Amino acid sequence: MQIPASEQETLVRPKPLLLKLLKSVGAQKDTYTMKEVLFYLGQYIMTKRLYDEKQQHIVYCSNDLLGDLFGVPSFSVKEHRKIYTMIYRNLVVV
Ligand SMILES: CC(C)(C)NC(=O)[C@@H](c1c(C(=O)O)[nH]c2cc(Cl)ccc12)N(C=O)Cc1ccc(OCc2ccc(Cl)cc2)cc1
Repeated sequence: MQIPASEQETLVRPKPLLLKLLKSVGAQKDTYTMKEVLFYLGQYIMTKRLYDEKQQHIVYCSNDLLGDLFGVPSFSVKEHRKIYTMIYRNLVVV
């Protein structure tokens, strides 16, 4: 896998906007493992149908809160380094 699995176990504290986003799809806590944050971001992208229907590795967010948080108009789910950095922009480590 692109990023070692041990990275998903890191305990993190989402900043206010990201925390609001996570809770809007049913997250229940103030702190998460990175694996949990990824899961809930996945539910958000699904629920708002932001992925390209035919090219499902592309997520569009130029006009969505997700784009505000990530700082991009769209991204590929295949490029994990960028996902890591985009998420960490919105976190502090516990
Ligand atoms: C677009 C769709 C169909 C709604 N979901 C997925 O594609 C996807 C997924 C999930 C998921 O929990 O399945 N969560 C995602 C979050 C983002 Cl930001 C983008 C994709 C996912 N699940 C993929 O296999 C895709 C995925 C892609 C990258 C990924 O992790 C990168 C990463 C690894 C480790 C760290 Cl520490 C940080 C980031 C996790 C899941």
